[PDB]
Amino acid sequence: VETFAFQAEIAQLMSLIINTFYSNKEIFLRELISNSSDALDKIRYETLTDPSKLDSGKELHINLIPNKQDRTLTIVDTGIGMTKADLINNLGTIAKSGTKAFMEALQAGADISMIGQFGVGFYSAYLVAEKVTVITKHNDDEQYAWESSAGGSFTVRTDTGEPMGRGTKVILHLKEDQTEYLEERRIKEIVKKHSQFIGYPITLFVE
Ligand SMILES: Nc1nc(N)nc(-c2cc3ccccc3cc2Br)n1
Repeated sequence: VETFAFQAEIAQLMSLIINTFYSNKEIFLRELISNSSDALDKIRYETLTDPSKLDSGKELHINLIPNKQDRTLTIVDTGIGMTKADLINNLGTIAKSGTKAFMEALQAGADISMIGQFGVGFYSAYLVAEKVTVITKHNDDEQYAWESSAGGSFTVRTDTGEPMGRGTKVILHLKEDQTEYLEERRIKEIVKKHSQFIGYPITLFVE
């Protein structure tokens, strides 16, 4: 289990989002779903010039899995996934930029709901989660587990759990006053509102 320090800016944006009273929190789901859509595009694009890239899964889709027992909402995709390098880098590199850019955009006006415009929407998850765990498997690399609680650092390890062939799995450990996002009707209501244009199937796994 490796531990890394978030690039300063990133850590800030995180604790900002994590400790800021916002009202349009529901937009976090749109941000995560967006990423998965993009992750799906990539994996697909690579297939157009190489079918083998799909020997790890020919199905391109997104899955929403609420779990009242663990108080966790999980967004799962079968996209490109991330290599340990990309996992560590992507959530410790690009952000130093986007993250700062977006924070500057906040003081300059813009509201939290625009975060996605700065290629760092992912972090909006901390609006409704106290801890976020990321599981990913890239065609080349192995299955890793990224995790952080906006403490300034994050940890990466090899995921022992359930194998997934290919794709990314974002596990949101919801905050106490945010369990409303484990309600089928609510999730469904949100997806219809901000993600009615995703080109990939989105399945909701009720309990
Ligand atoms: N679903 C998904 N697929 C891929 N490839 N990457 C992401 C992803 C991108 C990010 C880009 C910038 C900052 C954080 C990110 C966190 C994740 Br978890 N999410």
